[PDB]
Amino acid sequence: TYTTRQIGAKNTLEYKVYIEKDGKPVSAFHDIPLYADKENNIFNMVVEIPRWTNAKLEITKEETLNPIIQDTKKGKLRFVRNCFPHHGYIHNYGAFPQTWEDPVGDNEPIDVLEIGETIAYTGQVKQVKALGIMALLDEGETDWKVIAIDINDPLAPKLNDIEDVEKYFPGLLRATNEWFRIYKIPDGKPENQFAFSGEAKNKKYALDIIKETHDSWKQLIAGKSSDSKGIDLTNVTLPDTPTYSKAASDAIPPASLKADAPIDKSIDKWFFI
Amino acid sequence: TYTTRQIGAKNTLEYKVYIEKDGKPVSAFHDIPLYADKENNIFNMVVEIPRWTNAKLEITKEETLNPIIQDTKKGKLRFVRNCFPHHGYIHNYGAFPQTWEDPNVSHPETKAVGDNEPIDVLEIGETIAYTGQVKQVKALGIMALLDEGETDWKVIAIDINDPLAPKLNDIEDVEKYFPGLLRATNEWFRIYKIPDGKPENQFAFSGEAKNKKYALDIIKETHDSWKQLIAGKSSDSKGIDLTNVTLPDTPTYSKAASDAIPPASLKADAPIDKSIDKWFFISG
Ligand SMILES: [Mg+2]
Ligand SMILES: [Mg+2]
Ligand SMILES: [Mg+2]
Ligand SMILES: [Mg+2]
Ligand SMILES: [Mg+2]
Repeated sequence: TYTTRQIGAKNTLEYKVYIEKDGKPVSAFHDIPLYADKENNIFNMVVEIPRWTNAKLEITKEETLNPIIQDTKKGKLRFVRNCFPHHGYIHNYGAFPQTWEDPVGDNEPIDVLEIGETIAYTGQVKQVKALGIMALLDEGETDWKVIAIDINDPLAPKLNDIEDVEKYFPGLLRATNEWFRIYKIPDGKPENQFAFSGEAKNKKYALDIIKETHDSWKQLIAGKSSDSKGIDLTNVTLPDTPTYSKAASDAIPPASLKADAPIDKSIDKWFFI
Repeated sequence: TYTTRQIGAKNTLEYKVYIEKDGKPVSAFHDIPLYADKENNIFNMVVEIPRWTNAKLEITKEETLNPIIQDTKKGKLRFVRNCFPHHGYIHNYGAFPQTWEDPNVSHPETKAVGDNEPIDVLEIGETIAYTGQVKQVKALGIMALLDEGETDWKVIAIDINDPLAPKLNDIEDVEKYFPGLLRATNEWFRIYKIPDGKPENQFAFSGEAKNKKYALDIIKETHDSWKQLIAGKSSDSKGIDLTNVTLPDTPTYSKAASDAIPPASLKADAPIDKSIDKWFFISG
């Protein structure tokens, strides 16, 4: 059973979320199997950012057991701004564990947009099916975005491939295109671009990419990658890896006893861009 | 100074929010002056629903001193559903006090009776408001919604404390600084009850946002209807509670109605059913 352990108050620099298995912290990058069911291509997704929130929470590749923490820019907490007509992130946003875009690769686990009705929680491990994939170019890096749905979603049986997203969620792909193009403009960064004229490639294509990034991660965790520089490969479930260390689980502090900190009112603002 | 008195937990049937002056409840419908500054057309807006929320909170017409309570549908808490690409309400949503959309006459602009409540207000500024807030706003224009076949004007307004307020003087300025907002507003009020099984709404003037002058004229009309209502001279006041603590010349004035309100009993927000998360895709 997977749960979460929160350190600190939400919306502060001290905030961290670890994934626990049966009460013990494990690596959110390395210890959560990519497949919940390999034969049927059901994946475990680690959720970082709930739909309609702003705080840019991510699995941290540099910290032991890779807890989810809020991204920072020169000491300041990073929040994506509201870009009309969107409110924060427009997907449940996260990543597939045991994947790594070998750097061209963006040096992170492959990103996942989960499109189901229910709002997810930070550190949630949910099971999803892949429907398709888009290739965003962000600052000279290939930044793949897998489109997926929670297998528990009421609509999941009716969704198998990318064309079904058009049928059941008309306009979401357009919005996704737009969002990823403009979402850094309020930060003073340029508009992003997509490969393939912004087309979402189908499930078969998505599976090939996901598989590649899993194989890269297998080389990484085995200690055989060219440059694992700045990535903590500590794990507690893979006994034959060079960086296995069960003691890392017990070194994690206990759950914090703290309410969400307030978010600066500036983050409310709607930008028309 | 206006403050709030909350009874119970948000998102429950017991939840109530009274507006207080000097730590004592007053009627949110009748006792808050329409104008903060009559000469400069600065209005007091009562906020019911914060931007990007769902709970359909409103001034309760039939309850003494008209606290804000969550509306219900056949006994169950009513939440407006998320209609793609929108999340809940896309404005800070509320009303002008001391107004009434008269339900007893056909309004000439829409050829429809009024919806029997205060004139509604869409406040478009950057900061998310809170329920029971009284803020000061300037009117910028107005749209003629027919909501389930009833006259249901929506005033477009901005908080005078918004950084952009000095630059927003008339409806054309909304399109300049908030491009797409008025079109989205038209869409939102057309479609928002489709997930409830209701028909699409419509607008008079093919959804045109009329200007500030037009808005002021309609706000006056609804204020005048309210003056008749509160004097006890409406042909049909619809069981509205007219109790007030500030209008001595009215037959329902009662300073001591305030004392009878229970003390605050604020509890943490109750959880909302996960179904309210759902994003409805209406067309395409
Ligand atoms: Mg990522
Ligand atoms: Mg990426
Ligand atoms: Mg109203
Ligand atoms: Mg209405
Ligand atoms: Mg109304």
